[PDB]
Amino acid sequence: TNFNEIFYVEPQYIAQAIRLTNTFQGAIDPLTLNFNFEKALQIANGLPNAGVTGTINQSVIHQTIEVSVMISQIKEIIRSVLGLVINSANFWNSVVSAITNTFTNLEPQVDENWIVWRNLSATQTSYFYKILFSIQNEDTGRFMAILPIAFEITVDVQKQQLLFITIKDSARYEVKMKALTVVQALDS
Repeated sequence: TNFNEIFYVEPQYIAQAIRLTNTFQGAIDPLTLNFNFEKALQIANGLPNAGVTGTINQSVIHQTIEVSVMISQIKEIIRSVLGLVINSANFWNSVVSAITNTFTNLEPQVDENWIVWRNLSATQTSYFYKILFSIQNEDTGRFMAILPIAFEITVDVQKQQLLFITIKDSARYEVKMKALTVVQALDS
């Protein structure tokens, strides 16, 4: 499992979520453990009864920014990439918690499979961070939505300090985002 998996589905649909999450493991490079956008799109293309409702594959932050402001920006990007309107405050809570844990609370996550440390110099830290949402509720109707998200994050903070960075801190971030939303007809 190379993704931080976040299931927001009814229990009766957990099977489908597991299947689709398993399927997207195939987009992980075996060596770098980066997320491969092209491969994720190939995988999406092969799925039955499915369509892609949004994608992104580009840099989304490249500046000095407060971590909270960055998180808010990425929430709005996720809103766009979803290509579905989910009204649930709790769903959006799940999303924002996951985005927050991409940049903060890194100390407890240091050895988790979903984070990949790369450059760890005196002047810079870079890492990959991967999240996978499965989503099914009233606003997905007859469908489940699957949203794999990978970030490539470079920040001008040395690792030891980054492990304790908070939403109120600022630093110079370079963040590349690769994501797609695929919807598949529910599971009978």
